[PDB]
Amino acid sequence: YFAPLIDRAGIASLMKSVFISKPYIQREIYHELFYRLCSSKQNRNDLMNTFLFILSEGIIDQHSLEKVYNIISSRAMGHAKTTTVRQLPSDCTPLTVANQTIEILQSLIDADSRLKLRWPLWHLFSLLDRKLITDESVLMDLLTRILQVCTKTLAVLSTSSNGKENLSKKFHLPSFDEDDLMKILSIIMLDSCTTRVFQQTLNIIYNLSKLQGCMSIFTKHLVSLAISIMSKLKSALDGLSREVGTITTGMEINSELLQKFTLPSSDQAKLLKILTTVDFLYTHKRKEEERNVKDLQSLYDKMNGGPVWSSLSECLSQFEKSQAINTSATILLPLIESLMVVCRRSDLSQNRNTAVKYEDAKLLDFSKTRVENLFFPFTDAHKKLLNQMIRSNPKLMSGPFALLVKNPKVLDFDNKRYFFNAKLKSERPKLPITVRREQVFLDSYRALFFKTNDEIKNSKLEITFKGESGVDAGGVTREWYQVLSRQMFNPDYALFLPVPSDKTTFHPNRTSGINPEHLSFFKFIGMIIGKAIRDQCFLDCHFSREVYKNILGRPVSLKDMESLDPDYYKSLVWILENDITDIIEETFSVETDDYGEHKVINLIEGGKDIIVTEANKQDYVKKVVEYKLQTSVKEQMDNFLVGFYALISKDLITIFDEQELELLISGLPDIDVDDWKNNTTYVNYTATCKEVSYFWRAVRSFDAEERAKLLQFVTGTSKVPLNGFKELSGVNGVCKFSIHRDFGSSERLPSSHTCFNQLNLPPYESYETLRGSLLLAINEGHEGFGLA
Repeated sequence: YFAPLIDRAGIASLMKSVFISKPYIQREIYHELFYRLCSSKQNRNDLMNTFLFILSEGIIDQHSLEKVYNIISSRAMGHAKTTTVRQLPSDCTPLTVANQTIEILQSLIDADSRLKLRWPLWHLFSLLDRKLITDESVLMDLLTRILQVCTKTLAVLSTSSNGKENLSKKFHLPSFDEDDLMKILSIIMLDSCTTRVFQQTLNIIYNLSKLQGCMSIFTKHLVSLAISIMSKLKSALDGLSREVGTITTGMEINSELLQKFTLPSSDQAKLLKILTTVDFLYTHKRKEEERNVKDLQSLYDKMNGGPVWSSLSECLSQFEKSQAINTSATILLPLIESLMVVCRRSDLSQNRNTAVKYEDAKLLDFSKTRVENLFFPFTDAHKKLLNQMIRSNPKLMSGPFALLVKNPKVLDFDNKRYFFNAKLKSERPKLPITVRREQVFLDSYRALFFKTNDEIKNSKLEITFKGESGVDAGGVTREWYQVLSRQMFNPDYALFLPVPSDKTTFHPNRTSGINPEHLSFFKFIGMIIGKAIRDQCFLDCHFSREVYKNILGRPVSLKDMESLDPDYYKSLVWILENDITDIIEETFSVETDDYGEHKVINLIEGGKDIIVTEANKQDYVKKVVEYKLQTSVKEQMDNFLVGFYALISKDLITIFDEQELELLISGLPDIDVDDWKNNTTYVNYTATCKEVSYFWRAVRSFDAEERAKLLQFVTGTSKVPLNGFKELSGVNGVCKFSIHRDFGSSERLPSSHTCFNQLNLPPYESYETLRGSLLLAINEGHEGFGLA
């Protein structure tokens, strides 16, 4: 029966029923029946309204709870006021009773609407004060969910009721107030707000700002409170401002200050909430197509909090040298979290280079570092273990690491390739292909040819050795990629072959287009390279140190031709480097081995028409390589880019350079170190001139990759021949990457010439200068000798 129902004798009986305690499940019955209590409005109310009056006069303590026991656990016995002198037998506990009524209220009044004398609100506002109410964490999840509901229950009715007293003011809803809003900052800052309670507390305050109409009151009051937060930023951080800055060596300070930032809901998380505030205000409430972003960062930049950063940045990295107990990620990560997540304050986006690195320097710790202005360098100063931890932790990538440009220094590729150990992985119906297993590329046009691009990775690679679609499973690569050293090498077709730029290696070889199926052929290297990546194994055979960048939308390498092909950069020393006065045209059109797009392609804007000048000195030589792999075979690179873009998906993008890819797709090139030591033209630099033989005597010192990535940084065509490298690959493939001293400025770059390798080694000093500069430029890939 709908409509109003019994008034009392179910309520008047409840007087004793409101002093109860029992295991749950018995209480669900209460949920359902009290839900059936709807449509009454008398059983729903009257007792309920005073029940908060009771709780403020009750649960506030067992005594006042016993007071309401006498008042009510009694009135049912005689008349509706007190009597019975009844004494509490512990039949109820404030916590259990409160939480049970709370869950029931959420279950039921959620449906209730159109009615939600501040006394109840005073209980929502004044009683809210109580440590009774400020001494709870276990329920605090449910309390937070409440507070959203209260916001939303109000928000739905906040449309006008909060100001329209027809329904909200049944218990006199004040038209918005701040005292409790101030109470938020004054209390929720406590450890009270669990990490989980912390997040949904952010959500609470988000609603607060929102509800309806509270966007003109709650949001601005919370903004003022946030301003207040800067004041309390150093509530205990100031004492912490040097607690971790003292440690050092075998110094122990213990966990007295650990539980400020290591204790979110005490600090650290405080800064996190500060972030989230304007973030949701901007990232969530606003949207990037609407979000000023800079204003979001302006806050935390114009409202940055500089004071703490320079003061504390100095006090952090002392752990890097110390052997303390409570100055680790426990507390440091809170800072890293903040200091990273923030992406705020002063300059952080200041990615740094390698250069000669002078000769060397001992960066002990993050030395007296300033505010975030000098932070990512702060990271690279704690690099000692920070870089390895990043090599063992991408959780920072998701957390602390919120907005990054410079990080790559400490966030070296070695960290991001570790990410690509899990991000390694980052529907294959059928690809009924044969692929000769020596022809492979040569028959891929008619056999595989990417099976029309990424379909190959979206279809089982039934490619067979000759007819064995299995053997190494679908997509055989054990020798199918090792045989590409013939198919890719492609002695048959012009698609790939010993090139004038690289006789030793096998890159598009210019001609390519002359082959009738070049377009379909390059669809196979559009995939096989992006498929070897998006598939098992890699073909060891090397292409060139300019092919790898051409896989994706990246330019060609001009400084490579210094090594890659001196006939195009060093013999062309009349332009770009060595000698040029913006007049030397130097036949601005390179040899057209292509013969497909043969229009004596201009090496600069106009080539034979326009003079090679400051703008086009690089272009003249660069356009050579552009007319080697990106204009000679550009239409051929069309498929190269199609599959390369198609085959692959967010695969270690921009972490592995061409050398690293050369160390990966072709594998880390091997070396005959014994030869290298007694090779390299070791005396060509004036062995023992305070340097030279120092690296040809202490030879294994640098690194294995520094002896392999160097071989790429000196040739431009990899193809390591070992044997002392006197046949070091190149246009002709000779010279042990000769180490001619050149008696330069002691720091001039090694302008090697793979045809006649030079590897300038000017008058360095006893290691020091010899170390560093070359030890890192070699590990660059397409950044030391390639694109840069």
